[PDB]
Amino acid sequence: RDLNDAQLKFANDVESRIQRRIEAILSPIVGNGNVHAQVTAQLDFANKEQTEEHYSPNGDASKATLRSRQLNISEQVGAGGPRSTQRNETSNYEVDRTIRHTKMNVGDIERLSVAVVVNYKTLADGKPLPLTADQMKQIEDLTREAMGFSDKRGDTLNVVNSPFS
Amino acid sequence: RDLNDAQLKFANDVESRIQRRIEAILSPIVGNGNVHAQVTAQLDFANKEQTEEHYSPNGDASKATLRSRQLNISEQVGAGGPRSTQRNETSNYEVDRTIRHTKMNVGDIERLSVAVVVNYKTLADGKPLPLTADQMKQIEDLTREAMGFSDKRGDTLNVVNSPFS
Amino acid sequence: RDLNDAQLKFANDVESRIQRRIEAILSPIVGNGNVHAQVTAQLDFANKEQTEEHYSPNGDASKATLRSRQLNISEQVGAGGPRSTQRNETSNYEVDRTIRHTKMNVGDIERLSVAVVVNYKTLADGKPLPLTADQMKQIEDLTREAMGFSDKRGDTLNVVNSPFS
Repeated sequence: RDLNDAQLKFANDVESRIQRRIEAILSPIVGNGNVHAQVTAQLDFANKEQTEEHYSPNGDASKATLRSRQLNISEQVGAGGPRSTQRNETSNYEVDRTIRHTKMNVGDIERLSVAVVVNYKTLADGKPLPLTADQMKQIEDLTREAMGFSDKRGDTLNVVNSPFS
Repeated sequence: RDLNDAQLKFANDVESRIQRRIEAILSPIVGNGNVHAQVTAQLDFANKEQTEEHYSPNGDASKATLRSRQLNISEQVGAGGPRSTQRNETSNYEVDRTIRHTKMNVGDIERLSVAVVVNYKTLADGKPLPLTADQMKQIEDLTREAMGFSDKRGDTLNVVNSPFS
Repeated sequence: RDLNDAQLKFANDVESRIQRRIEAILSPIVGNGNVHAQVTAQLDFANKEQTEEHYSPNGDASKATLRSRQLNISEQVGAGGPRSTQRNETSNYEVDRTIRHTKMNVGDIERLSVAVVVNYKTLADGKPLPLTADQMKQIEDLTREAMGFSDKRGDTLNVVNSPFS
């Protein structure tokens, strides 16, 4: 089981780099040792390939390309009446064509979850007090930008403020 | 039975890493030695392959691509009446096509279950008392983010608060 | 897992170069050590190929090229009346054609996120005060130009002003 052992080490490095990035950005604002963050990562390890072929529509006559055409009219009016109208048409077309071949990578990030806790000092000498809502929102925005939120990917973030021991 | 012996070791490492992650995040809030967590993991070890082929629909004329077409009208009005309308049409199309080949990985996580117990101190010198509902909710959210909840996957979490010995 | 280890190092260099560029441009305005910035990057590592083939339309007669043509009129007026008009036409065309083959690069930037924090001095000796809106807008514009905003790509920027410790 050598493959699984190496895979676990790779996932540890991804989380380690993100963890210290959040610590570094928030360290000056709150303090050197008043922030803690833990990051868990889910990685895709499957091998995938994809081939796509697309054709541009040519229903409209203005945007159509023709290689050959045949077109015959027959029309006989009779009096003394009959009207034997007749029409035949054959058309050949040259169409646009696009092909993309994609071989995806192994080790991408599928989803991330980060939890951050901050301390209660709030004062030089008085009793600890909760932080302001605006400051909490600023901290949330900064850690969100640091970690790389993507709503469509499915990221989750949770930050709580509580006293330390 | 060398394969099964190595498989058991791999499952132990996955649970070990998750266990200390929950301990580290919750250690400052409650204390150094006032938290205990145990993690059990179910791993998929089957070999799977999959091939998918998809075609884009072309029922609508506006989004259709044509290589050739034949179309003949015949229409004879007679008087003295008969109306022998006739129509023939033959069409050929060029269709989009996409192929993905996927070879899945061995050793993924199918489901996780974690149980966490926290202590009763609640006071410097008085008798132990239960923790607050808000603090319990914060602890639950933090451990959920640390462990990586996924509702569709089937994860289960249970946290209880009780005295220690 | 040697490929993933090297990939992580490459992403670190991209963020490192951008980080010091923002620091250098904003250093004289605010101060030597009154600015902090952290950059996270998402890189595409997939292998992709694409082939495109396009044909210019030739529906209009003025912009059409002909290699051969056949065209026969028959028209019989009878009196004592019948009018047996008849028309046949066959046309061949020479069409324009363009082919581009593209092999994309590996390691491009898909999206960037930067968070910047600035300090409160605002005075030589008095209490710290918030910076002006115009100065904040100037700082935002300068860091945006330094980092390389692209609206269609999906870039995100967040700058907040708060006291330091």
